[PDB]
Order: sequence, then structure tokens, then C-alpha cells
Amino acid sequence: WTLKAGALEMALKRVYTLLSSWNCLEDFDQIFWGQKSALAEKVRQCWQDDELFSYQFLNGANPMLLRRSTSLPSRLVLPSGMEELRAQLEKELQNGSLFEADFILLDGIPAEKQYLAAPLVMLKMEPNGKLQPMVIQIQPPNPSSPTPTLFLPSDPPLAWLLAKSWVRNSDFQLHEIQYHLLNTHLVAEVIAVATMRCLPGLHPIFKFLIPHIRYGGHVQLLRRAAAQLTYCSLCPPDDLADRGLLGLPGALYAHDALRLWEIIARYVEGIVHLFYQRDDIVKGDPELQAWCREITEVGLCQAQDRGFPVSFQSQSQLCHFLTMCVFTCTAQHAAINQGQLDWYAWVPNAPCTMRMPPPTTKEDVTMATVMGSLPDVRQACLQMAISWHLSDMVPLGHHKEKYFSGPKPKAVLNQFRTDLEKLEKEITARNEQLDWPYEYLKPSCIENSVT
Ligand SMILES: [Fe+3]
Repeated sequence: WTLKAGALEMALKRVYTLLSSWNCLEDFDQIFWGQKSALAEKVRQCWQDDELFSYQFLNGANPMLLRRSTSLPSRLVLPSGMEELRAQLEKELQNGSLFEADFILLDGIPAEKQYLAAPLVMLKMEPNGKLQPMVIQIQPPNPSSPTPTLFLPSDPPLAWLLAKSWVRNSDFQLHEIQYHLLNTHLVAEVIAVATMRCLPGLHPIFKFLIPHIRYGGHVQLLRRAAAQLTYCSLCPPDDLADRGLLGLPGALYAHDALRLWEIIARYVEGIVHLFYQRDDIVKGDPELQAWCREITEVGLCQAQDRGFPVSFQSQSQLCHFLTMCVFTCTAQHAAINQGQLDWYAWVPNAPCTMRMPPPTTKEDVTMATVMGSLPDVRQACLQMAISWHLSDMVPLGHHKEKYFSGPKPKAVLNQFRTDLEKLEKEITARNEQLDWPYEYLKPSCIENSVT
């Protein structure tokens, strides 16, 4: 249950075992014959469009990587005689308009033989709202490349596509290992056990948390991910702030996540201020304090060097942490998981595996090269299988149970529902006006727990 060695290696096996059970004709019709999503069908036809490539960094299956650059990455070595790329990256950084998708956590991992790369994409945002790519670097510098080729939108079309496609494969990897398995599922397992371990069932925050938690490499990558898991990464206000995605009107994941955070927060602090009336109570609850330590020190593996608390000194310190717990188990899993059907069905747009190494030049890139690198029918079709299965339930805030008895808690949970209905009708109204709606965080679509 920990994030050790170790435990993480056992996690991946249990995941393969689950996925294996869908390697059969279980929903074959549905699947490979039935109607695919409206968005899936949109992706199929626009996937080569540079804007659709870019757009996904904001509102696709994985909107957790993109960042607004403050300086140009040290890995982005620009060869002599690209004064123009130089000047344009400079222009954008000075304008506060330069963004990046840096896939470095993959650097150095090897991957039935699959090839990995650790690319960097630099994108500009124009007043429009729209993100346009400027340059892809597929491998980082290292000490016999010196100056990795820089692939550009103006290059031989099939080279630009191969470059982009490697970026999507890399996005596929980080998305599933880091942002889905680790950050939602495995962090959920830590929260869950630690609740079971340190808090008796009638402990108020056990009652609060419970409706949300019943119950090679890869290995390399998952270990590194778990290594750099910070507390702020799991908190939208912090996270969207640390990545410069605040004040971005077309950042719909960002908007929705943040608007949910405020709902969860208000619901959280409402319940907390009832039981822990004042900071003194929080500080003095020894069980809660064990529960905190159990998550940060044991479960997350000495995670107190990555923003995580070792104690709760106050209501605010506890509400912030309790809001992170709900969000991780509910909203964020919704955001990370609900998009596989839409974005990963059309396999060329999110290739699960690449079967050749990345190109070192932009020269001699052929359909043979492209088709050779992209997955095969078997890999690609099993991809589609799993993504459909992944993407009856109890929605967020609707645990048809009453662990709390008073009218005071009931009022709190009642406002939560009202605010959730408020966001619901807001999201659905916005989405109606858009060709590319975002709906992985509509409150009704979020399950009251990771399952
Ligand atoms: Fe999941």
C-alpha cells in the first residue's frame, strides 16, 4: 500500500492483471462496431491539425503537464543558424506568451520491445486563446548529442508528424503512469489505509472521508513519479498557480477544477468547523496527528520534503488537506480518466507504444518510417479496448448515507449539492456553445469515489 520500491512494482502487476481481463471479446460490438463518441469522431479527422495537437495540453485527457515558461529550458540547446527560432522564443517569453510541455521524467528510461523518448514542446499562445507549436525536441542533450535536432512546423510534413506523434506517445506514458495510476489511484490507496489504520469509524473525519474510499518500467517511471509527488501538485489553486494556468479563459479543465475546489473546500470547512471548533482542538487530536504522519511519512515515503504536512496545527491547514483528499478521489480522477474514450480511441492521436527509436534528423522520414514507429493493429486495438472500459454510480456529494446525525452537517452537505447543481448548469450551458466542449468535470459525471 506504500509508494515503496516495491509496493509500486506490485501495483503495476495488479493493473496488468485487471487490463488482461479485457483482452477478449467482452464488449466487442461496442467497441469496434458501435458508435464512437462525438469527440472521438472529431479527433479522428483533425488529429494532424497543429491546433488539436496543442489544444490537448489544456483540455485533453492529460491537462497536468503544460506550463507557462518564465525562462527557456536549459535543455533547449539551439543550434547555430536558427536566429529565427531564437528571436521568436525570445519574443514570446518577453510577451508572457510562451508555454512548454516538458517530458523529462521519461529521460533515460528504456521500455516485445518498446521505445521511449523524453521530448520538449514549446508552444505560443496568441491573443486568440489558441496554442500553436513552435518547436519539438524529442531527446534531451546528452553528452554525445550535444544538439538534438529541432523539429519545426515548417519541416517535411512526415517528420513534423513523427515528431508530434512521439510527443503524444510520451504524453500517453506520463498521463497513465504518473497522473492517473500514481496521483489518483495509488495516492487514494495511501489515504484509504491510513484512514483505516489511525482513525476509528466514529472519528469525525473517518465519517467524512469514507464514502470516497471503499476500498519495468513503468516501474522506473512510477518510482520517479512517486519521487517527485508534491503536495501542491495535488491542489488545483496551488497547481494551476504554479504552472501559470490561472487567468486563461479557454483553460476549461483549469476553470472547472478550480471552481470545484472552492465547492469541496466550502463543504470541507463547513464540516470541520462543526467538530473542531478552533485550532486548539485540531492540534490536540492525537489520532488525527497520527493519520497525518501516516500519510506523509509512511505512505508517501518521507513526503514532508515535498510540501506535505507532518502535523495539522489549524483548521485551515486541515481543510486544505481534507479538500485535496476528496478532490484526488473524485474530481481529479474524473478529469484524468473520463477522456480516454474521446482522445485515445483514435490511436494515431495517442499511440500507446512506439516500435522504432525516435528520429535523430528530420531527413528521410517516410510513411514506412511513420507506420513502422506507430503501434501495430494488436497494440492499437487493445489500446481502444482498455480506454473504452476505463472511461449505476453514485455522483459526487450524493452518498445516500447518513454517517452524520445532526441538522448542522445535513445543512453543509445540502449546500454542497446546491453548489454542485450550480456548477452543473454552468458547465452544460458553456459547453453547448462550443465545438470542443469539456465535460470530464461536470459534477454529475464525477463518481463519489475512485472505484
Ligand atoms: Fe482510474
